[PDB]
Amino acid sequence: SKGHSLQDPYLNTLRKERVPVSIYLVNGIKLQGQIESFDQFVILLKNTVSQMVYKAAISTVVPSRPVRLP
Amino acid sequence: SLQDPYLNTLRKERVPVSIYLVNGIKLQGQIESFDQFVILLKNTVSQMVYKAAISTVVPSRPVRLP
Amino acid sequence: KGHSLQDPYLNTLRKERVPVSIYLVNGIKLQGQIESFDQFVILLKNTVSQMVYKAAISTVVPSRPVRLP
Amino acid sequence: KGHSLQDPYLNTLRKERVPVSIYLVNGIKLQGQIESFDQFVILLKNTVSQMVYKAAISTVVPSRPVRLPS
Amino acid sequence: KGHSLQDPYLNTLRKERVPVSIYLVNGIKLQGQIESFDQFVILLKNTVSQMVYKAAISTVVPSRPVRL
Amino acid sequence: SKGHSLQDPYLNTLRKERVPVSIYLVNGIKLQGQIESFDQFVILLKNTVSQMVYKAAISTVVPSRPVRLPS
Ligand SMILES: [Zn+2]
Ligand SMILES: [Zn+2]
Ligand SMILES: [Zn+2]
Ligand SMILES: [Zn+2]
Ligand SMILES: [Zn+2]
Ligand SMILES: [Zn+2]
Ligand SMILES: [Zn+2]
Ligand SMILES: [Zn+2]
Repeated sequence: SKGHSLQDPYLNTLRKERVPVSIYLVNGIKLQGQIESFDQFVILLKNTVSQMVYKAAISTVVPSRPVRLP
Repeated sequence: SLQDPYLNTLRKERVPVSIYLVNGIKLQGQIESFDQFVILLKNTVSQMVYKAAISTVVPSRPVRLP
Repeated sequence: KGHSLQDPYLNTLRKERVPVSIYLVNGIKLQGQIESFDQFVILLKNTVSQMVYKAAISTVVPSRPVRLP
Repeated sequence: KGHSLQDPYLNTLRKERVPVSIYLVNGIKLQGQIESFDQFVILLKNTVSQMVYKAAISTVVPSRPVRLPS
Repeated sequence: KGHSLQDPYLNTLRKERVPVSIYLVNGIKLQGQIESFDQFVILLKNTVSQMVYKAAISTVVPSRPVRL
Repeated sequence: SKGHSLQDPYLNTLRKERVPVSIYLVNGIKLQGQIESFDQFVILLKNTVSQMVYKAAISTVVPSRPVRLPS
């Protein structure tokens, strides 16, 4: 296992399938919404209010319903 | 990147944003300028922010990238 | 030299479905099984599955002895 | 855009011996003048001089406005 | 080089099987013996082996003095 | 402006002249001792006794007395 071989498809699936996710920050704050876009550094989280999240600040990404990866 | 168009949009359009630090602290103002590692946030006081200490950037209003 | 320990270790936990505790850098403790992982993240399965960034992990503690191949 | 903003800013602050406050990621506030810097550290001069790792800095806040050109 | 200090330091602790304290950036204190290590993690053996990410480590403190 | 052009001379100086220093960690903690050595990633802090410190965990290094740098 190497590179983003898991992260990319995982996030890309949450995105393509517009899955409601909770994103827990290292500082203990919880964000919620849908992944609109992402790259090596950040994730765009769309909600009542959209926002750009730095991945280096993310602890865990918890999908609201189970997700199967290709 | 997603980061560059995003921030440059906020800059160009002078969008009021809230930057939450990696320690919970919130900063408010406008993205005056930025490079790969820092952002200049202009308010009644202008200040340089290290991206590495940012958790999330939240625009006051919705924005769209071309 | 960076992978020679980490990957065999994570893979072994994965292959043998060993229950692990994953302590986060903010002091929170997660539990489950290592379903998959790459260079940057780990997929942890419990009743509720979740993706964990390695950069937020301090330590990984298996529920029982794990021998490296 | 690389250091295009960071170098000029820091170099300007150093050149003009501008008083600054440096807030660390842990909320701690340092104060004094930027005497020098490299890719990783800043030398902050005051009654006590000290070497600050950039990785530990949240924000750098000048005591007065600065003109952008290095 | 890249590791001219870190490697010999950790290797010596691994060889002499010296009991060490590993303080994490978040305060917590781990204890045991360095069983093995690579560039990014340390395997710390106590009641059972735990893998410690180097990025989360503040300081490594041996129970007794060590010569490089 | 590039590399450890400042970090190395400074750290090398503290080591050469065996200056007592305080090293404040990102978590607030404060370590004291003398810089015995360092490389790209860590600093060896000689006290009673020697402690390896990750640079990634350090916020600031404060010498006990003023320190001049070469040229
Ligand atoms: Zn890998
Ligand atoms: Zn990716
Ligand atoms: Zn860019
Ligand atoms: Zn627009
Ligand atoms: Zn086994
Ligand atoms: Zn090495
Ligand atoms: Zn530069
Ligand atoms: Zn160096």
